[PDB]
Amino acid sequence: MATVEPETTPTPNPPTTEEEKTESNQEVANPEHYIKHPLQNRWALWFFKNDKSKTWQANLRLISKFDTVEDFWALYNHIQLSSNLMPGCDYSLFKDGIEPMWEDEKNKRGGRWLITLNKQQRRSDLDRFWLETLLCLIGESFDDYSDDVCGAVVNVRAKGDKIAIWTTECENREAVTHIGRVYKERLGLPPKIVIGYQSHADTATKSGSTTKNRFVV
Repeated sequence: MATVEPETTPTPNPPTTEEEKTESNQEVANPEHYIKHPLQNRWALWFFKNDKSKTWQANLRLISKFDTVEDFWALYNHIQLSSNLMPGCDYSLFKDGIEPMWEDEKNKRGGRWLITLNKQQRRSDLDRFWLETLLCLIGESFDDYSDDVCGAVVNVRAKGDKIAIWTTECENREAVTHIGRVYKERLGLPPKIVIGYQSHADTATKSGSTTKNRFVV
C-alpha cells in the first residue's frame, strides 16, 4: 500500500539560528530586555577581498561599525558563521577615528602581530581564540593597555584563517610584547602556532632580522 500525491513535507531542522538568519526569537526571556555594554571607544569593521583580477585597494568594502558590545554582537551573529569567510577575504577592526592615510597614518607606522589559525580547530580554537580577542581588545588580557591597539586585520587564506592586531605606537613595547607575548603565549602559539611579528620600522631596514620586529613562533 502507498499513496503518491504532489506534496512535500517540511524538512525538520535543528534549532540554533547560526546559519545566516535575520532575527528569530530572544524576547520575553528575562528582565534584561535591552542590555547594552558601553565601550570606552568605537571600533569599525572593514572587509577587503582580493580577487584574481582586481586589487584589494579597489575591492575595499565596509561591513559595519560599533561603539557598544551589543552592536558588534548583533553583527557577530551575522558575520561569524562563514558568511564572508571565503578565500581571499580579509577584514579589519580599528577605531572609527581612522582615516585613509591622512591623520591616522600612525596606524601604519605602528606595529602588529600575525597569527595563523586553522579551520580544522576553528570549532574550539577559532571560537575561543576569537571570542577572547574581541573581549580582550576592549577589556581582557590586553587590559586598558589595549587602548593603544589601533585595530586588527583577519585574512583567511581559503581554509586557513589568520588574525592580526596592530598597535598605534610601535614604541609601546609594553603593549607590543605584553599583549603580543601574552596573547601568543596564552594562546599556545610558541609550541605550535607561528606568530609572525611585523613592524612598520622594517620598511626602513628590511633584509634579515635585526631588532624585535620580524619574528615568527
